[PDB]
Amino acid sequence: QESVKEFLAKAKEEFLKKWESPSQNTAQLDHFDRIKTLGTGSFGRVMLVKHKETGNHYAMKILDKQKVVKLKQIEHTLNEKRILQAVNFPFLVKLEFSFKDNSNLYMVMEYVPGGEMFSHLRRIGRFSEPHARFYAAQIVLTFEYLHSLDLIYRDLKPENLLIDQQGYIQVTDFGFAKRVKGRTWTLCGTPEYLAPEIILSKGYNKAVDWWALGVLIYEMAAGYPPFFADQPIQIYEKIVSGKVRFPSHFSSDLKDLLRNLLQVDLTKRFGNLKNGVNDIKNHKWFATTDWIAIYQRKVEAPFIPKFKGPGDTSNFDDYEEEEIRVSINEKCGKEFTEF
Ligand SMILES: CNC(=O)[C@@H](c1ccc(Cl)cc1)N1CCC[C@H]1C(=O)O
Ligand SMILES: CNC(=O)[C@@H](c1ccc(Cl)cc1)N1CCC[C@H]1C(=O)O
Repeated sequence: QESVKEFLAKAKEEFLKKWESPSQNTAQLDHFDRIKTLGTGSFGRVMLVKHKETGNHYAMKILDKQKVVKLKQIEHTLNEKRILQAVNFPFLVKLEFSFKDNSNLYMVMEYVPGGEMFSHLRRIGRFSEPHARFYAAQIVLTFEYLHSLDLIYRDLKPENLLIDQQGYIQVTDFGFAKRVKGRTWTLCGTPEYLAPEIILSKGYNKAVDWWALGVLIYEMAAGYPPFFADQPIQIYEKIVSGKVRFPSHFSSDLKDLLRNLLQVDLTKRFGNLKNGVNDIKNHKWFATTDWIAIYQRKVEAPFIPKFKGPGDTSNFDDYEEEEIRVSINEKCGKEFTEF
């Protein structure tokens, strides 16, 4: 519909203006109080912080420049920040400030206190199909938006989907997102969610996101991912076979959608055909979905996370609390000039 085409054209105009002229250096570390570590990774951490003047809470991603360099994530970290400062969509966590210092890169994101979908899914076991569908619809729209901007997300998994105060998803972690007009080649993503063409070291495209949506929908509705095995090599063999077994409790419509998203041949995969995202949005499994009402956040969510306020960390887990040290000398200044 022309209304959708015009919405996406405007979205792309607005993205490109920020993409071409990225914001930089919009806060500094001593404007915030450190509260709690919300998560950790190979080269950084996410910390709940409070802005000392406004009292607002944020999730501050802190990346150690020297570890970014050593783990070959320079371009990925520059992609992440340049993309996040340029996008704007209801189901993406917003980047509020970014800056760097002698030791670290900082991305100060809105704080979503409801926690990761991962925790909620593991606690309940599996989501009903309507509940999985409510979240899936948000991802479909988010990927429609991102792909229209030539962006591939490349890290869809339940840990990266935060549940907000209204029960809606906010996607976090753009560490593997990239602007790609054709193909790209980097091996990245978590094993259970990788498309076959990534495992096989091919040049791949936005169809890997639609594969990962199939994995996410399966895992939401089953409670476990479709290619589960004990070690990555075994997961990869299952993925490239694409042999999927569906629980008998799945509806026929869900199984049909998943066979088309978990299509090993990327040239036959839903989301990657002539009709693009509309093969997904028009599939029978989504027949009850009001796409506009989802976008406008007018659908009552399947559940509302329990939390006490914008500073509550009870839905995140506990980590050893380590210093945020800032060296007296600048590290890796050249590599991160554009950040
Ligand atoms: C203001 N909203 C729209 O123009 C779109 C929309 C929203 C987001 C995206 Cl990424 C694409 C399209 N509405 C209108 C009709 C279809 C429906 C939809 O959400 O599919
Ligand atoms: C995006 N938010 C997070 O917290 C991320 C994270 C942590 C550190 C960094 Cl540098 C980047 C990303 N992790 C990784 C998977 C689960 C989660 C955690 O540990 O809770």
